[PDB]
Amino acid sequence: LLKNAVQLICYPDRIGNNLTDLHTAVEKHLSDAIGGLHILPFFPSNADGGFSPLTHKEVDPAFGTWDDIEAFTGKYDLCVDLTVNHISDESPEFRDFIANGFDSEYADLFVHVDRFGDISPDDMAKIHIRKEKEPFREVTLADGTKTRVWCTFTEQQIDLNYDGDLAYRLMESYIGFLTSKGVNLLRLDAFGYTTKRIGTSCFLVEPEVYRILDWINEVAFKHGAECLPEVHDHTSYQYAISRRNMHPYGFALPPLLLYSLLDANSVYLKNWLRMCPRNMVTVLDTHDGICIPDVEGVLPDDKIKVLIDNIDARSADPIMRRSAANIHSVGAIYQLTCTFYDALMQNDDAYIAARAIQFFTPGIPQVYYVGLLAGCNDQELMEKTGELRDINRNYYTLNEMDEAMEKPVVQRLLTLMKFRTNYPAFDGHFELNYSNDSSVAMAWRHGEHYCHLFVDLNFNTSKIQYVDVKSGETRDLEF
Amino acid sequence: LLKNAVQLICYPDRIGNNLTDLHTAVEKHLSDAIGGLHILPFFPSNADGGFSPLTHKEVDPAFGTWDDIEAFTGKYDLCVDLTVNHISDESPEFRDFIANGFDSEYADLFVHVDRFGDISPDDMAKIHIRKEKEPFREVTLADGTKTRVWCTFTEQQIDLNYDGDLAYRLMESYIGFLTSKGVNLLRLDAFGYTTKRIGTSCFLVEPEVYRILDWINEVAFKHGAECLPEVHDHTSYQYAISRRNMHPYGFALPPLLLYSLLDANSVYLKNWLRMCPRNMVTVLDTHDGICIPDVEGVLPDDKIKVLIDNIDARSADPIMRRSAANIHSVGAIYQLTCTFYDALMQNDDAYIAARAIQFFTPGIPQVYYVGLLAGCNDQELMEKTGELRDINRNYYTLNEMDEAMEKPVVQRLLTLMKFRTNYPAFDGHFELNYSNDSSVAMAWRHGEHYCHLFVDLNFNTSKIQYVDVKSGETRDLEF
Amino acid sequence: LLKNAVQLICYPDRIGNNLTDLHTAVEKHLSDAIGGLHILPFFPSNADGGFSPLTHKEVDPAFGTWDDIEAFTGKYDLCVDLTVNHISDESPEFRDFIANGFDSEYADLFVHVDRFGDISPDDMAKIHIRKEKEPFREVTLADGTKTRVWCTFTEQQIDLNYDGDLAYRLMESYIGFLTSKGVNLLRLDAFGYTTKRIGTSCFLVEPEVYRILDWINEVAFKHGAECLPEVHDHTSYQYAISRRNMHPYGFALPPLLLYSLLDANSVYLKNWLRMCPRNMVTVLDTHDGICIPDVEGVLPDDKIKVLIDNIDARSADPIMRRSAANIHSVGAIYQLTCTFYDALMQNDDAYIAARAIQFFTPGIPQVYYVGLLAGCNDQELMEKTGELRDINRNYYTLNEMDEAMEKPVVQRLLTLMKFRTNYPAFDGHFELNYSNDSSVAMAWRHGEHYCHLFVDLNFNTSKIQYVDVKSGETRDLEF
Ligand SMILES: OC[C@H]1O[C@H](O)[C@H](O)[C@@H](O)[C@@H]1O
Ligand SMILES: OC[C@H]1O[C@H](O)[C@H](O)[C@@H](O)[C@@H]1O
Ligand SMILES: OC[C@H]1O[C@H](O)[C@H](O)[C@@H](O)[C@@H]1O
Repeated sequence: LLKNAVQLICYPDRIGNNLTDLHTAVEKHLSDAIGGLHILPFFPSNADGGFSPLTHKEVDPAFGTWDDIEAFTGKYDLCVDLTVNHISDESPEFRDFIANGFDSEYADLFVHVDRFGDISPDDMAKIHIRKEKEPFREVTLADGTKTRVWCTFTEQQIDLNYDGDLAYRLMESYIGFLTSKGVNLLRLDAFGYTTKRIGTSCFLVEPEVYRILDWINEVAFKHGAECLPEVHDHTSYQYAISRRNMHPYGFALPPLLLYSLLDANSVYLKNWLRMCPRNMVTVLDTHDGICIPDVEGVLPDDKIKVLIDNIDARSADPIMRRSAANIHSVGAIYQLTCTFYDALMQNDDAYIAARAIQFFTPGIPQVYYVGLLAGCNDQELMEKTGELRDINRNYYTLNEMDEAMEKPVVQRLLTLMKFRTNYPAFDGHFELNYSNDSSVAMAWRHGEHYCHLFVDLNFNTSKIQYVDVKSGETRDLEF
Repeated sequence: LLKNAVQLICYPDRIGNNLTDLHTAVEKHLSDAIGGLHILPFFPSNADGGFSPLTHKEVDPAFGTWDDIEAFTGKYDLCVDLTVNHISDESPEFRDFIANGFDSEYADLFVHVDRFGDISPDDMAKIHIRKEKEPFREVTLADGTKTRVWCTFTEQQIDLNYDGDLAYRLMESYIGFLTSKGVNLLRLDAFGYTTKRIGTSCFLVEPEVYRILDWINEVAFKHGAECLPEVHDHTSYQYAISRRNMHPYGFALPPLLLYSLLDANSVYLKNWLRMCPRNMVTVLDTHDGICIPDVEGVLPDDKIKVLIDNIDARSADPIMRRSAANIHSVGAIYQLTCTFYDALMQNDDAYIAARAIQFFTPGIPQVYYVGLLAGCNDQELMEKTGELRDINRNYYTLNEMDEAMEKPVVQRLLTLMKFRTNYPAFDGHFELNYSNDSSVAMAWRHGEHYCHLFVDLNFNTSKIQYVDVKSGETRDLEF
Repeated sequence: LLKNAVQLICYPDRIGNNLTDLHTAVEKHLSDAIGGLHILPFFPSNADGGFSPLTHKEVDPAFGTWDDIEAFTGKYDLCVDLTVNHISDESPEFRDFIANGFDSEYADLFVHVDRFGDISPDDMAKIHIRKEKEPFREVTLADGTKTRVWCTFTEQQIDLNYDGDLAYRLMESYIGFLTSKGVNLLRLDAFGYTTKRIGTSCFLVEPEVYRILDWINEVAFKHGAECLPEVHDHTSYQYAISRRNMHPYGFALPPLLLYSLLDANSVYLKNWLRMCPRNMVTVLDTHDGICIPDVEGVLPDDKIKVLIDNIDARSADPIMRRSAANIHSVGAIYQLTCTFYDALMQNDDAYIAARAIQFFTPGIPQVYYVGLLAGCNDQELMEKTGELRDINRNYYTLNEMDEAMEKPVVQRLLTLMKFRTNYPAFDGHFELNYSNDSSVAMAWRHGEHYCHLFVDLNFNTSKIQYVDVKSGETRDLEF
């Protein structure tokens, strides 16, 4: 069972140089403000910012050791990535397949493209892939033979075969290892791609996807962990996840709030809050950029268009959906690339009000480390590395974090975070209040404990009242 | 706990002449096809087709007696209306208020408009009322005094005061009486208007509305009934109801299905099924006509406009929202007035596929008696009475129902109903299957029982495969 | 080679009672105004107004004999339908299949659906058929066996198998017989359906459709006939036909002209005229109603919507494309149902200007008999028969035709027809003239012969000047 407290999303090495510096900054600044951490992939990896792991059972020496990861458990919940879709081509299992071909004992762990026969143009066209190449990578075996394996992402990421047994055995092995290190929340990355079936989109193929998901959830349960399955697609999948006793993502909230604040409109936000899925992990910013498919239906299309044009006229290029020529179309944008503080135009009041609304939304709130420090678009890093998403992946030295922690806007955010992590009304029931169409009123009640948020979207004001239980007096949070 | 079986929606006197003839038709035709019945208001009433009851403790003698109603219980579940918002001005309670004024012991039962003081123009414009008159009725007391009471609907309907204690006692008295006659599901009419507060819309004012609803729900539970609170507004209210251990309505489905079949599009339909409110009572047609606010957000606005223009170009006038000049707007239409069979253009395959999708949707399916008999738009009835909704409130003699029962499409619908009412797979868990964007695939599993629906929206084909328990083998259902 | 003169489109029995009365009216009124005739199907038929022929080798006695048909040849070109897609289920060939099953010597003549195996939902959905049923009919053999044959249209129309040899042998027999009765122009009905291949749309499947089409063209030529292949789809198919020495239809013209006259716009008309296909047969009205797919690209979508809404707002219901819910969409309308005189609002000047533009368009112009007589929408017939297309299939007695011929608008149309049929400039080359955006100027030159049409679309004026070569002087045509 997880703590109902704010979580930090952070890299192993973007705050100081490593996991030790990370722990130093966390105890120095956040020890009363968070109850958990999502540490992004810290295993050996050769692509995609950690998500091409050679194994889930080892720490990259550049980051530290397993003792450095266990330095967090015992005081904080620990959320760690489980890359269910693929592993690195430098993993022992895949190098063995390169070395021994189909005589390898790990041969059935990978998807062999030629075992599907001819795939028709129609069936190629259905496949849900955001890259403009076929998801097939041709490799050279040790004996000079060439064979093709399924490859959704970059070529160093070779997809796992959930028609075989080896994939499930591999994942069960990772989970047992991760939970024995104190991981109690498993983020299931890109789970929607685990179902390959020609004739389908090969993405979230149901009911097959929920059987994979129930199996992982059951394995996690017997090992003391819960699951955070990650999908960027229609909101409905978030309810499917929730209804199967797993934690979905509140991916709808960031673009919904951005629109709500920017246009002084509370209509869609309140409708979403009244129906939002149970047991969410909520985010405003992530390590990825603001995802558009997650808010379809939650926000009318014309209002998503407003948000898209508003952001893209002011920040870096979005990430496009595949073969989508219409840059003003909802259906064409996958993610806007913009820090959340810059999406709100560095407006301190708007940003704190966004965080308050996040924190009064049902579910466990995650704060991304860049948003924690009110970071701006990192143009210089993006130009240094060539990775668009680095515009939202700032590095900070420990001194730079000390300095950022002194900003008025960050001190207001710390006060909120402490309140959300500690005040007991959040452990009770959510109760939305009536407001006009340009403001939001949100409350939590648990016995005598009670707190109330009012946000005016016109003027970006945030007011929290709460009951100090020893007396009956209502107090103001001062944030 | 209700039977997980098909229910019939019917008037007390539109199948034959009374409740005795209703029971005759039900035992002759439907005793293997339904497990429950929603008999529309049959009390003494002076407005709006039963929904202005003088009391809930009497049967209008024109319909029969309480024994005619208890003849249905014991074999059938019984869903009955509770008009929580208002009672008749000819009720014993309101006639005492006319006779004795504010010395009446029932003074707190009604809302006294002048006790609000002056209502600003702004605050009048907020009020959620679909009629273009102020919701205030001036009545003359016996002593010649004039005083005004709140009046949402027709003038013979006087709203109840949930700021007083009398309103809760009145409802609790009705519930006790209704449950002692075998009512085990209470449809809570127009409950959203029970919260009056100036400065608000006076409709679904939260959290007050859910306190009213939790209270009635508990009274019903300890008297052996569950609740079906009815709201025609945004889908989110259906989920709010659902998480409070009450049955919401599937009002989203009818216009969603109509669009899905007419435009051969399953995208929005499948997204809705994946996220559906829990424990809902599903409908296609009702006694009121296809309501549009209920599918907002569920379907994009341009597709709702498509549905609106398609039906309005060939059917009777819609019911508008209050001061809405744009007849081509979602925001301007309240209900389409059209029988469901005419909405699907009297296409037997399409109508049967729609019913099959309804029956495989999670929740209790209700079949409206006009839709049961595949009835068409009743132009003559609407012309005789002047009531638009009578275009969907056909009368049948007992002879005419016998005749309609023999239609091939009605016999096909009977087979569906028998299957949905009896086959045990629906008592297990729902399982959506992958399909393309012009067809739907839906399944139910409960142990060894299993049934699978495939509907192709292009050609309106319906196919159900299921496991024959007697043999074990998979069979095709002949409907 | 055909005469470059006006042709009449007519039924066998809609002018008087039969083919004898047809010849009477033609020799009485039209002997200097037309040089050819398209007589719509006059064979034994049991569906679709003649288009389900039991055989092409005999005349239905209700219409007359072959001598009544040969009474027209020798003075007029003779255009007759060849229903290449299907023959009647009461044909000797299909009745032999019912009696003898797959032992029938004609078994290979029809398409047997079960020889395709399972057809996926995707491959069913690709199929181009304008009806909301699967195009499969289950028939009972004489021995009680049930088997299914392909069926695009009504069930009495059984499609022919162009994967077999019998279909070509049958068609070659039909062409040989028709040409021996004097048919020198063969209308090839619905040829686009002759290619059935699962995985494709089963409509205009290239390159095979042109191979079927080259073959018919070659058989027709060696029997003394040319071909008029009939397809309603994108105009590009009209050019594909034209490049294969066949006559395409000018289906683009009717909706293009209507828009041009109704909105006083010549832009799209002139662009089409400058690039229009080469050997076409031009029409304004046909026996079917104004077909929309033929004008896509030729007219912008927004201007097609204008035409659709303008006509549908004041005449009978359109014929829809399959499962198309948006009644204001181009993609949803197949044909408007309105006589061409009513589509122009019975405006005599506008109508005569339309015919002059038709006649000055390159190609052989056909005049439909209802348009000949300036006929209005025949609602009484449509209500009597229940067929929508009958609003455009008026019956006239010989006397009613005598009266219609005396109407001033028809007398002007006669002068045009005589002029277009006889003046030699039409045997030369077309030359478009510069005009503003609300008028059209068209000329024909052949040596010393020259004629020029000016139409003002604002005021519906039409002027023709022509050279009397015997005298040299320019004269005005008084029509
Ligand atoms: O390749 C896997 C992808 O999905 C993961 O869940 C991460 O969120 C993303 O950063 C990564 O690119
Ligand atoms: O006036 C009350 C209204 O709400 C009721 O619940 C019924 O659905 C409707 O027929 C009635 O008119
Ligand atoms: O079924 C054949 C169809 O195409 C034919 O060519 C005719 O033009 C049309 O009237 C008929 O309905």
